Amino acid sequence: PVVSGVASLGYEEQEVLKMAAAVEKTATHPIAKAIVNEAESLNLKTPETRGQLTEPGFGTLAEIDGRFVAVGSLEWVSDRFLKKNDSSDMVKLESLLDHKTVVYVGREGEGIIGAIAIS
Repeated sequence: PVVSGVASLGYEEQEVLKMAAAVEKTATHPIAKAIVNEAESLNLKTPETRGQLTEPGFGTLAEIDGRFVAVGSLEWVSDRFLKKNDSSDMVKLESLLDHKTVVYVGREGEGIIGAIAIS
């Protein structure tokens, strides 16, 4: 179980991974470990977090530098924040992923900002 790809919209790939690994820091599940290991393997410094919410089978949320960030399934990440992504952004993101699990990444005030493909 390893990261196979990082999809983003306006963000740098590294920024999406850094945020996702910050949220996934202490999750024990092999997928979360892989996101963390990839940020580690690439020598990425993850931002600090105090506090997190984990919803088993859905995802994990934590505040990163003053904004909440959620990592998990598409619907649960999308539902976490009032800001929703344009329909064209969803097509673009899904078109890239369509070309193995996908973990989505979202941020309050922005909606979905990226996704991590796992193999």
